[PDB]
Amino acid sequence: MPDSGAVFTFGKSKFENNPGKFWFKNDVPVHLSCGDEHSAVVTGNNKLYMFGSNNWGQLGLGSKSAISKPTCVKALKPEKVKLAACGRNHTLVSTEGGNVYATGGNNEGQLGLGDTEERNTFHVISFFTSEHKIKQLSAGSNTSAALTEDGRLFMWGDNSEGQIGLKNVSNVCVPQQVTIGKPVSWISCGYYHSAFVTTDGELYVFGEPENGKLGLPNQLLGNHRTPQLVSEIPEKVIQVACGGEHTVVLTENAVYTFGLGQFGQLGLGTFLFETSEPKVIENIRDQTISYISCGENHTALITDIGLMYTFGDGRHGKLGLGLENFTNHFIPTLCSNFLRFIVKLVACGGCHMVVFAAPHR
Repeated sequence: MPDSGAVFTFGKSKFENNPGKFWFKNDVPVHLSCGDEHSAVVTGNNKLYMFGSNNWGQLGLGSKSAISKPTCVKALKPEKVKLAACGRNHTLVSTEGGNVYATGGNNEGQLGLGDTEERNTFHVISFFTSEHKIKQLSAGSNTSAALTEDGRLFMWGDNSEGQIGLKNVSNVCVPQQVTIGKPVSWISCGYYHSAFVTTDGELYVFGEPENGKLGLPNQLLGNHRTPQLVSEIPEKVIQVACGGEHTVVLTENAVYTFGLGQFGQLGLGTFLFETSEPKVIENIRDQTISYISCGENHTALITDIGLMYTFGDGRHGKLGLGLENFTNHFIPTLCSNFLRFIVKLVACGGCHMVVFAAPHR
């Protein structure tokens, strides 16, 4: 409706799960995050809006089972919210003043609060201060990450499969630095694996050595609890996004995928259902990709000119393609319904996807 655009919801986001649309009065989204069954929107006026499932208190809005409509977390209004990350049952938020907050499930210490007690309102992670300028947050299944502007990566929560790169420790309930001796520029926590990109463009992956999603050859899979270089991508890596059983990697002129693709989430065609080796998506070679996003079982790409391509599991309409079109897509497919829009932001969750797009005029 407004020229600045709208947030579009697809799938089971709880906003009656039909393709939905909302916007804010004199405010605009600047950041989107989707967890397994919930969503977060950070606005330009530095407010946080939460919606979806709240069974574990992941919305930070009290004890209600679910909240259908995007709801302002007014408890954080004294602070300038800049970023948010949604995991399976928890949410992380960072503020301009140097405070990082968490709410939701805490069974593996993913809130980073020093215990394993669940919370249903946002609590300060006292480990983080104004000394830590947060560039990025990420959150997986009972896992958490915060990346600073000067390239320090901190992770906490579950490490039972090595998914926070802390070797033989089972889990941690306090943020701990994860490093291989280089500044980090990008981090993504998938469900049971994670990855980071160094400032020199190297990709490191760690976590569950299953389904080929680490993208490492067999001789390296034993050391999956330590971050290891994906040497089979020779080009400089810019972004990584980790999903349920797949991984998506952005380089300057190519998108790589690896792991499981039984729903089409690898985008490598109708014949390739899994790969342990990183493979380039060939159908979109002609276009430059500016952003990548992973849900549990689907993938979204935004191009430099603001087109969006999706692929993978079509259930609930989460690919954002068509009202009746619920089939799986094995190649990146143009979101033709956004053709007269610039797609600006996208986040993908378990059974839903959230999109920020503004119309061409």
